[PDB]
Amino acid sequence: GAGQIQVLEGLEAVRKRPGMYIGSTSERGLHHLVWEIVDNSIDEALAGYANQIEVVIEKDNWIKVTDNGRGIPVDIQEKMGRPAVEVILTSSVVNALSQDLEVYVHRNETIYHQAYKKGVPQFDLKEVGTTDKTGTVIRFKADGEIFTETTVYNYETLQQRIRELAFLNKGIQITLRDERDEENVREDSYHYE
Ligand SMILES: CCCc1c(O)ccc2c(-c3cnc(-c4cnc(C(=O)O)c(O)c4)s3)[nH]nc12
Ligand SMILES: [Cl-]
Ligand SMILES: [Mg+2]
Ligand SMILES: [Mg+2]
Ligand SMILES: [Mg+2]
Ligand SMILES: [Mg+2]
Repeated sequence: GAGQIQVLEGLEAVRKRPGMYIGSTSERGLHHLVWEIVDNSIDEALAGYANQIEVVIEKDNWIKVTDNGRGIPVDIQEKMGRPAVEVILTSSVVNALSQDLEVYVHRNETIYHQAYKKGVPQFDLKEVGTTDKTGTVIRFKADGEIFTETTVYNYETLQQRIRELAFLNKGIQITLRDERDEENVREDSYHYE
């Protein structure tokens, strides 16, 4: 009960003063969404559990982030009575500030899925398939109501920072791919020693 009320209030808080959370609602804050997700994958590699991160700019400026870590856990929490992944994603700034967000978890030889709008789950987490891999996929579309200047990402901005992050975090393979124009797909992949 109380825990879920505090999630809703957290969502209202983020969406009311987004600049207080991501710095700005300009092009800078739009790209900050990517960094918030990529940092969580980087943590999972530094913990010893992932070594590959993929960032795709999809049609209509969805972003897809994929890592080969353990998979965000799906076990039910004592505190929230909800799957752990739902708790982690409902308190995410990126989810609060996205019109839509999807997660796919590969864990327990199972694929789990949940979708959200403005941070609100659209349906309970569900098993959708099977897998012999572990990791996590997050796809989101920035909310144009928040990001009033632009919701268009800059490949070069993303490329520069991805290359910095792979240089800093040696051993992680970080790939950027732009699929916005299906006729000309660009990829850069970074992997330092
Ligand atoms: C593309 C997604 C980016 C991305 C996020 O935004 C957010 C969380 C993410 C994580 C994980 C978080 N917690 C994890 C874990 C897994 N297993 C155990 C265990 O004990 O087995 C455990 O304690 C913890 S994985 N990975 N990636 C994430
Ligand atoms: Cl689990
Ligand atoms: Mg963070
Ligand atoms: Mg962390
Ligand atoms: Mg983080
Ligand atoms: Mg490596």
